[PDB]
Amino acid sequence: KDDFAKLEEQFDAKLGIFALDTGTNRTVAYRPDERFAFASTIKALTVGVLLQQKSIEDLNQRITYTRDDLVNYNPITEKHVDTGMTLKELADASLRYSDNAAQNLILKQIGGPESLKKELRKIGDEVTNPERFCPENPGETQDTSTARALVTSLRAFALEDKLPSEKRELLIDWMKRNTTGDALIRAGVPDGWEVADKTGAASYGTRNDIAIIWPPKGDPVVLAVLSSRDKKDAKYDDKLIAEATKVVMKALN
Ligand SMILES: CC1=C(C(=O)O)N[C@@H]([C@@H](C=O)NC(=O)Cc2cccs2)SC1
Repeated sequence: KDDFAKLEEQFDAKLGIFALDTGTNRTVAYRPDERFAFASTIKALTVGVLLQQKSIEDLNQRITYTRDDLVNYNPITEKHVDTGMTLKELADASLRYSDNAAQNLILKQIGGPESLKKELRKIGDEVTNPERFCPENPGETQDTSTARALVTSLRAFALEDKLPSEKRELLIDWMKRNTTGDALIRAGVPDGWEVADKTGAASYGTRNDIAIIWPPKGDPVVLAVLSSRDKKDAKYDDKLIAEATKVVMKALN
């Protein structure tokens, strides 16, 4: 759409867009197969894999960690080095706060980046490219994915048959109660419409959000809005994501 082109113009950015209405199979797409750094959006898919690997009771396993496991942003993990945290608590911290140390701890428990990639290939994701911890130039392929691949993989875990219903419920609930995305996809969606999302931010002004959006009534939409900019130290604007989401909803409604 020229509306997506206008936003790229307005915000001096590159936009990556894929949306799928699961009720009608109607699609919206702008650079849907273009690679962007996935940043923290990978945390959603990581918990997907963790849930697939553990019974719900297994999530109560206590993980002990050290101050050495702490990285750049540890909002929940910094508060519990002495007592440790359960896998369930770590998943909550990772998804709802984008706790980087929590993600690293979980990634360690599922066998590292190489193991995550293998499990993603197993669900049919041949594009998402986990390679390093955390993670996080143009245009290398690590650690990247596309808008299309991200909605496909998110839909697989949360809405389809890569997880049983009770584990599906956990993933969806954590993402519904995310604290980090109020100004992104949530801001571009109509009032009283449930949103489950996971945000991302990274170098080259990379600003991402992936989401499942429920109507009042009807089948959910799943959406990826990815973005990046020219310079390594470029700053992002959340409004780009919110506005892109409005454009997507208009083209679907
Ligand atoms: C802003 C932010 C998020 C997010 O909104 O999801 N996620 C965490 C992570 C994932 O993208 N980003 C980084 O570790 C890299 C950055 C640090 C601070 C500004 S970007 S830390 C910072």
